[PDB]
Amino acid sequence: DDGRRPIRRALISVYDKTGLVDLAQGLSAAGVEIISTGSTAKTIADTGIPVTPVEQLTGFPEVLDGRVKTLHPRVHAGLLADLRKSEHAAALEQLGIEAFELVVVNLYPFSQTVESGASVDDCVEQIDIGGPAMVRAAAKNHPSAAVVTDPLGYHGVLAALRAGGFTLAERKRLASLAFQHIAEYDIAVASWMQQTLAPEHPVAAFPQWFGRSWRRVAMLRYGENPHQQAALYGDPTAWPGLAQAEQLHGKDMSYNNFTDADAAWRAAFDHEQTCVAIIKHANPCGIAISSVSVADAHRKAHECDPLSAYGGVIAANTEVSVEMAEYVSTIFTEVIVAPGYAPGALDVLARKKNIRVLVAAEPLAGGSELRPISGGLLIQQSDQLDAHGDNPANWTLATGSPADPATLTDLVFAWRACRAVKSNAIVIAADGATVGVGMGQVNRVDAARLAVERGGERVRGAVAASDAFFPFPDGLETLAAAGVTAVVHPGGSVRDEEVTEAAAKAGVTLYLTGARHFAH
Amino acid sequence: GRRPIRRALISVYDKTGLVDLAQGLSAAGVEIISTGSTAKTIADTGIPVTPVEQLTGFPEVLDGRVKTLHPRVHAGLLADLRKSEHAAALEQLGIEAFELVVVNLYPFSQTVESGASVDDCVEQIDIGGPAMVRAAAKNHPSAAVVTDPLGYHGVLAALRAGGFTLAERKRLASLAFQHIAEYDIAVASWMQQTLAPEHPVAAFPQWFGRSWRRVAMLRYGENPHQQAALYGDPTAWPGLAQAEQLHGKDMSYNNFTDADAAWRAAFDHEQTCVAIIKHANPCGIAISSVSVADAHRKAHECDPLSAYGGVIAANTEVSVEMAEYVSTIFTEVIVAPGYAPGALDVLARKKNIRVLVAAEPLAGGSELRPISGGLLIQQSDQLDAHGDNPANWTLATGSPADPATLTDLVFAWRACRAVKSNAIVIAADGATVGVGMGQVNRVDAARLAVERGGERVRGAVAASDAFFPFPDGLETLAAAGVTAVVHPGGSVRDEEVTEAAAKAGVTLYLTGARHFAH
Ligand SMILES: O=CNc1c(C(=O)O)ncn1[C@@H]1O[C@H](COP(=O)(O)O)[C@@H](O)[C@H]1O
Ligand SMILES: [K+]
Ligand SMILES: [K+]
Repeated sequence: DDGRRPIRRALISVYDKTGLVDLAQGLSAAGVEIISTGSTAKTIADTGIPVTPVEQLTGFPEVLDGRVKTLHPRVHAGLLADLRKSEHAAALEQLGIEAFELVVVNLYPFSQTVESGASVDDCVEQIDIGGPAMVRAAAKNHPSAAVVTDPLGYHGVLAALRAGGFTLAERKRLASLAFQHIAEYDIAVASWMQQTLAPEHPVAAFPQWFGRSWRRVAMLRYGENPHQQAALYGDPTAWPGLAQAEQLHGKDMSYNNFTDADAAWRAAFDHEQTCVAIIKHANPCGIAISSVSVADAHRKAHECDPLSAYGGVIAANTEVSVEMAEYVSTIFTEVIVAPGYAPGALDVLARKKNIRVLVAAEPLAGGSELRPISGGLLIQQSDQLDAHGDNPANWTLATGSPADPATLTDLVFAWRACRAVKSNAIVIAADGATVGVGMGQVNRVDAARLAVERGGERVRGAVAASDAFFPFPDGLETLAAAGVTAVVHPGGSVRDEEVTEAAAKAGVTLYLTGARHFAH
Repeated sequence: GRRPIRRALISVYDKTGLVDLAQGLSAAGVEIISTGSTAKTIADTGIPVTPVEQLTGFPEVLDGRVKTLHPRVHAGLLADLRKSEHAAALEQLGIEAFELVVVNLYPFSQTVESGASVDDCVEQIDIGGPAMVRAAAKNHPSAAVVTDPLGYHGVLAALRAGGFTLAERKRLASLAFQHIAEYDIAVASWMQQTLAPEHPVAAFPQWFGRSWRRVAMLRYGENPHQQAALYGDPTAWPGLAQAEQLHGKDMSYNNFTDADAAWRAAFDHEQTCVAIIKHANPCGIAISSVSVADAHRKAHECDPLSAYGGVIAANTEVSVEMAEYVSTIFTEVIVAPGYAPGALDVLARKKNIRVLVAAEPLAGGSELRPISGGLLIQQSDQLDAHGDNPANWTLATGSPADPATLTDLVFAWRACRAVKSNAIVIAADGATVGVGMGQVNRVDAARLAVERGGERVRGAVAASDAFFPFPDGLETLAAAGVTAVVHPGGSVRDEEVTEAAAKAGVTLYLTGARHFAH
């Protein structure tokens, strides 16, 4: 047996009356008795459909401006009696109470009331008490009761009605969806109460309690490596990002595709000029800006390390042109992400069957960054390159002639690009493009040597940025000996003088920012 | 906005401090309305109790499922006494208000953790309890709701002061909704996983929810211009977020990520292991069949310059001998499952070193990786793939590895997980000697490992966390004198890489398992 229980009596109390009339018409036609609260009963009764008011059942009126209407045992006994138990079924009979097979409830629009910029009191008034009590009761008692919390499931109710009720398995599923809905509502209420109702004094950057939930977008083929299973989740209350990106072409997105596309997208939007960033398994192949075109930024970004760009992930901070798309079609690329594509650009990209072509919403300023650790979570403000020392007008010229406008643009480019590179990081750049990148080293002099080696013949006359201060002169000397003309670093070492003297001996322009951009 | 307490509604799972709370309330002339074991615990002391059935006048049915879901309870909780109409509605109905509500639930995460059956878990779902807490929290301008015995001292103080202030009632309301949120996340999670899983069952559920409690505000995040905080998951198995600090200054944000990385790297080996990290990067990792002090010396010797200001993790108790050597090296953090008698005193000679005690990690587990607008969740790389067992390795070329070479290969293979990709680990005698880390190009990682390894590379073994895309990466190792190399294989150019190892007389193993990490 499927555990089907024919629907005879339904309890309906909905804030949102979308699809209610069609649902009620279907239920009344099947001979289902509808029990409803005030305005739900009005909406149904105005159609000519008979309604049993909740007060008729309880003998107690709706009081305190709709605060205590259904918090009565003559409602909850019909919801909570476990009809698998002879004792519970007899108790309903002793009380003259009948069971509810269907419970249709949707909550006060608390999160919408909050988003509309409503007052503290109107938000508090939109906290539903009876609604969640009815949903939780019916969900707990799923072996007997079917609970529907979304008008999206109303046609499924009418189908179950035609089939002689919901199955036990269908009632288990409804109960799980219902408690998901309740946890989401509670998360919104508890978060708002902490932030607005009772904030700390003095106000702290991060609250004492933090809660979030996500909905699965897709199961992935695997995680970072084939032996690990993985899934993608979307935060429905968040501003759209990579998790909500629209896929226009290509095969399924892998786990590594999402982390690379996320890293590439953030690196491209770290620059105000037209920017293309190329990432391969979390590491930058090349990054470039352009005052000509997006195609020019892509060519220059690709030219940094063309070998590593094959199989890479491309992000553009502006619309991808047909010209860029033509060149991208000749290079093995796993993913391309952009805020848009020019007419005809997608067709050129769609020539290669596998490339994942994504459209993502431009990121927002600020925002928190979640970093799990064993047993907990670290939360910090996203490094948005907006520190006092990130503004070049606040930089200190420690030695050398001031940077000309083209040198300063390259220095600022290399400085901002250094954030995306894992520490210890050295970015050598020229004409708005990275030419040599020293990445992820425990030792800064190893990062400097890597940037010089990978930069090759393009290092002489270029500029360099260091994401943290040079602890010793050797890292800077490595750059100066290779022909780097201008270097920007945070400074802040007791040995800064020794590093500045080494730049002075080489005739290198040296800027001290007073801001650092460690990234792991 | 102080409101004198006259009537209290009490129903609690955790009976800690209940008798003292009730004695204080009865002495002030507060009427106590209670039910169940809470009512008996209070009544057995001689304190008078108004049972909920006397208030409601409704018979006990359905094993108590609806006893508090009554307007004689909820009208008293929900009447907005700021409204003259609600105060008069209460008088025309004959129902008195509640100024205090003391309710705490059986943590459902503990109901599921206690190993209760599906039927018992379903039976444990509290309806009335959360309804009472929610009602009083919503009606905080009139009602004070206490959901933790830790706030009972504050209740008695408020009682002496003529009630709680409006501001404290707002704070209690916020704390009450957090305790409801946490309860409902645990029921909803247990329902995705156990009550109503997908058919066929998926490795990760359709909905995922979690909450955390702030442990501390940090001085800053990764860099000074970023504000940050540390959170602990109270329903999780203890980790770095719950580590006990025995000595030193405040833990920084970077101290926690480094200590977390070090702890995981040390527990990636079954033998006594010490891992040293700096900037999420490994300075040195070593195993030992002698002592923890021997593993630390060998780990330190990999890159002693970078170990200065580093973070140390040991997968076993730190001895006095290890502590003596650690006291001569500038160290930011030391994390261990314990410290031998006298070891802490030796470490405490240096005022700043943060000395931590952490619980040993558990097998399996999910790894959370946020992305813009969402979250990636995957199984933690626990080095338990088919290809991680050396009996499942394929000898592509060369003579089989002797027992000492195979131990070094397995050590280098497992150590490669902790190194950010593209990673090359050169090792000898259970210790890393040269590490090529975080490169976009594998040949750059091979060159780095060889350069940093120096004179210790000739005769050593090497592991590659992903396949060699070209022979050059392997040739870099072979030309430096590496005798045996282990990598996943899986490239169309594997034969060319194997031919390059053959030409060099290098033993080459193909695992069929990869360990990318970022
Ligand atoms: O907090 C109060 N919420 C309660 C209560 C109670 O406190 O007893 N009963 C029903 N609700 C909710 O009232 C809304 C439906 O009511 P109407 O029929 O009046 O539209 C729906 O949103 C129901 O959820
Ligand atoms: K960086
Ligand atoms: K790795």
